[PDB]
Amino acid sequence: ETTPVKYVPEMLNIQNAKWWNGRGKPVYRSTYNEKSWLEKA
RNA sequence: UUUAAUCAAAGUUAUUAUUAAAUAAUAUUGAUUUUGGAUGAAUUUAAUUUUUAAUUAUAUU
Repeated sequence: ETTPVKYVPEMLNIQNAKWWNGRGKPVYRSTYNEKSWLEKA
């Protein structure tokens, strides 16, 4: 394995929302993002 | 008994029900019976990305 995985299929903003297609978060995202992205905005 | 043959359909019916849908801010380890069963790895889902987290303006770039 030169590179483990190049061009990961997440780079396309695949909408994997738990209420939309049934898949939860991708494993790379943390399961508990304490504060949403609005509170950091 | 004779019908020469034909020609019409208009306007009322029993005996029993309380379910759906939206709304309400006070629950929560998966809905459909008794694990493993050797006493052990079966029943493990974790990682800084608009995520069951959902954003009071018409300007500038």
